[PDB]
Amino acid sequence: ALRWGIVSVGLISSDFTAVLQTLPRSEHQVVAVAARDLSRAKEFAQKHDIPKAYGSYEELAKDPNVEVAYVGTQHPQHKAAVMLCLAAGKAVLCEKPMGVNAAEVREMVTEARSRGLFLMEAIWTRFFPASEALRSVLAQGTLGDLRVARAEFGKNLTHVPRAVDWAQAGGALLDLGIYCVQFISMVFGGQKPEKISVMGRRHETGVDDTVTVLLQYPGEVHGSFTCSITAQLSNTASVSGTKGMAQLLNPCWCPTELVVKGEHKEFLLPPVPKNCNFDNGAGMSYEAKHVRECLRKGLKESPVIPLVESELLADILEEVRRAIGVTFPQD
Amino acid sequence: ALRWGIVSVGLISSDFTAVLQTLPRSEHQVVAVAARDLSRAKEFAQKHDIPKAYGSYEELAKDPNVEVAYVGTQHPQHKAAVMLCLAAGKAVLCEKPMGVNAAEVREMVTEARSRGLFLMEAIWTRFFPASEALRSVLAQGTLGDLRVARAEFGKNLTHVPRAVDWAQAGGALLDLGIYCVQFISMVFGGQKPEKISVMGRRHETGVDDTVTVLLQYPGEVHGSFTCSITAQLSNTASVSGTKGMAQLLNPCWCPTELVVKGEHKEFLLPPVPKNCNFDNGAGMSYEAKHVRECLRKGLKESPVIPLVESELLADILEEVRRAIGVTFPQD
Repeated sequence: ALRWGIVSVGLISSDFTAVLQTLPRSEHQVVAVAARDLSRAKEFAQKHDIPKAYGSYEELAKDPNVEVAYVGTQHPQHKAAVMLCLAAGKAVLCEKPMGVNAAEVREMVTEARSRGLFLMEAIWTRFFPASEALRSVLAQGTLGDLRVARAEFGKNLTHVPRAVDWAQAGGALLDLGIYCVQFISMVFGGQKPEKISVMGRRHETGVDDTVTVLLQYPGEVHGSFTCSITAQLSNTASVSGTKGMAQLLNPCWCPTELVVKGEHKEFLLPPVPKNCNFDNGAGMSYEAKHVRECLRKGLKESPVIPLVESELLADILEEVRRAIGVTFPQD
Repeated sequence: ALRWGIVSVGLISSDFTAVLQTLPRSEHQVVAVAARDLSRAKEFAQKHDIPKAYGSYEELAKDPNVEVAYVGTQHPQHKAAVMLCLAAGKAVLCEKPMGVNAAEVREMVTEARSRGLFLMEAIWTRFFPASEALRSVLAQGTLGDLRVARAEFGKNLTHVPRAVDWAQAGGALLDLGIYCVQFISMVFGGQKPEKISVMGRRHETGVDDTVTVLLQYPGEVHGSFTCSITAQLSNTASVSGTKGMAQLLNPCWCPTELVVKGEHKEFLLPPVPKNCNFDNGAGMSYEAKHVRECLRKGLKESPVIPLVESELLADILEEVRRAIGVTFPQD
């Protein structure tokens, strides 16, 4: 079985652990958990039935029984935890955005490559059957010659402290725009944009509030997205060509409905777990199964979210964020 | 009754005439029609039951029985027909876009103002009960402090010769983007944008094919739109603020459904006429009734689409069109 170590005991780690514990026991095992103190770790390990608990991340990195570490820390804490795990010889699945700026992502990627270890950014959206079906639609040329892509993800998150916290690298772009950027990149084959134009405004807590981006892609096609931590948006994503449009319906970031040229297709989520911290949290199963498949095949990265693309997505996000003057100490 | 003269006998004039002839007979009368030849005019006048037909527009302009002229010619032919009618002392309702560039619109507006005559651009969308309801939502502050607006209008129109004809000033922006620009302008109070960013590509017939625009508006809000004459889009329009979103559903350019913070409201079209040349053509009744009301009140323009706004919308469209290098002889 693939032996998982869980880094941090917050909401996303709870969901991911719950998901892993629904999977075939011959395929996945959760063998260890770490928190920044023993008490928090022991409690999580008891609730989620994990045989080993640690009071530091370094201890989990050094556990010989752990094959892959899931890094579920807050945004600014990803890099050091990933670097620890890789230095200790673990494969790593790191929560999104992998780092808070392009330099952090380059550092993690360089480390994984130099050590010959698997690293993947947990962009779970890409593994949903609805997103895979969209990629097939594109490969088959069903929409004709492409023209434009569009994505939006906006919700009022002002009462989610983490989401609007400058110190935790929150804001529209790093919480929500990451899903828009990955979608547009996916539809246009992970290609580097030729030009980016940005408009947006800041929030009173120091983060970005609402941001729209226009991206020129090669071959005379372009994409745009809007993200917001104050304003509710349609939360759909679409791509259109000379023969028609395909859309991923709300919630686009964990989609179960694809519409192609007016035809609706539904892709049910796994039945468990129910009541996750996050919308459609059961859908994390898809990326967990993908990580196992990659490692079984001896891969050091995913062909679905390659490390060069994670670097490009971070380049884009940073460029956007700087275009409207939002800086982090890490920059 | 308000006495209408119809200029040109094409598809849009057919729809508008059909609509006028459903209205109270004490309120509207269609008294004359002109075409570029007598034969075409007589046939239209017979089909639509109009007592007088003319073989030139100048003849209709000079008809003392006509109070208001409807100018339904192709795009490049609007200006000369409007100028004729105004010179002869007629109020004018001119089809959209009023002119093919900002200079044409300025010329028509200056002429109407100097002669003290009513002129309005027939942006029929603005008079739909769904659009008026949206304006009320905005006036009441229901969406909170605004953040962003979005509109799209894309359909494959490559088999509608007029739509893609360079000589007739067709293309995505002048056929479809005009509806997106007017929507964004409406939601942001007809204010002049502070900055415009454009990406797009040309079509093989010499017109623009697909264009996306980002518009910075005053007070840290912005809008974007995408239009296309090849690619089908969602064809919805929305505005979002800190308390929620309002959307006009497809077809956004002649809308009958408004969704506000998840609550759906339907606004039925008038029952006749049926089978118009254009989608929801019965909805032209709203602008016809508005023109009568303005003239009864002695207005020389509409407060809903003032001439300064028609000039601004033309400024924007032209700027966009030039940003991607699409020029007309008239420029």
